[PDB]
Amino acid sequence: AKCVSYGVSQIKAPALHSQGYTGSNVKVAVIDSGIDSSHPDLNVAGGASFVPSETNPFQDNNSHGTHVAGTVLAVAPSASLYAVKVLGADGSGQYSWIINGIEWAIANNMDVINMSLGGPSGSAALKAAVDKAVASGVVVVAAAGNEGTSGSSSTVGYPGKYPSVIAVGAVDSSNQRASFSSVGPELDVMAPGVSICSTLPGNKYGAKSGTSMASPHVAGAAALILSKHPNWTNTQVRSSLENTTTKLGDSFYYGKGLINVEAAAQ
Ligand code: NA
Repeated sequence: AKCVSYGVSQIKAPALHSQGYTGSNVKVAVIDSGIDSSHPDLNVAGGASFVPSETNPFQDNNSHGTHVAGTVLAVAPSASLYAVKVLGADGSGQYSWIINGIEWAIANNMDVINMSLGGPSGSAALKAAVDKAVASGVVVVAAAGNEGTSGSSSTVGYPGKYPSVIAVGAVDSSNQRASFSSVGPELDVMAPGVSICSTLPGNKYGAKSGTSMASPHVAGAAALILSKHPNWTNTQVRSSLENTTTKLGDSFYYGKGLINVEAAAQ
């Protein structure tokens, strides 16, 4: 049959859905390993591939992006997904591919960008791209990273590390931070990211764990909020996600806490 993340109810998405807000008319770019649009449960409105060796963004050889995309839909079932392939089959990609995909999303007027990806080094050009996307009014969300801890050192990866980005950690169904969730002052909010069931290539479903799974729930969140408040800016979307969270533990580990979309949408 099929499945849906427990995370959809954890972040209070069902309340919005029930009120008729499901992400309709919101464009979300899933910057990742592509999206298998063949999946019966996923509809992909457009996209682009920047992986020179994989020209079809609608084909996902890794499964990473399909799963992620499935999560955004789970949270915002009416959203318009854009498959922006910047990661090849082995799950890896050049920072340049990623920038290119970010640029594409700005140029193509995406409302929200989900980046369930990261690397340990910063790039000014990557910073510039995310910063420009935010200045352009796009809500930019990224996985915080799955680097665990290292003392007092920040383990948030890039781009999640840039203040213009909403870096999302992962919690489990009990709201406990996942051992792998990156930490540091740049962590902004948390979302479910352990054993999240989602779509996989080949009319399949499956579970994955990672801040990459947390991220799409917040990207979906933004989408639901935008569908209720089509004129709010990214600033407003972001602040409301951030200010209505359910406080959990300390900021270093949990950011402002878990997202509560119902509250966020006012
Ligand atoms: Na950040």
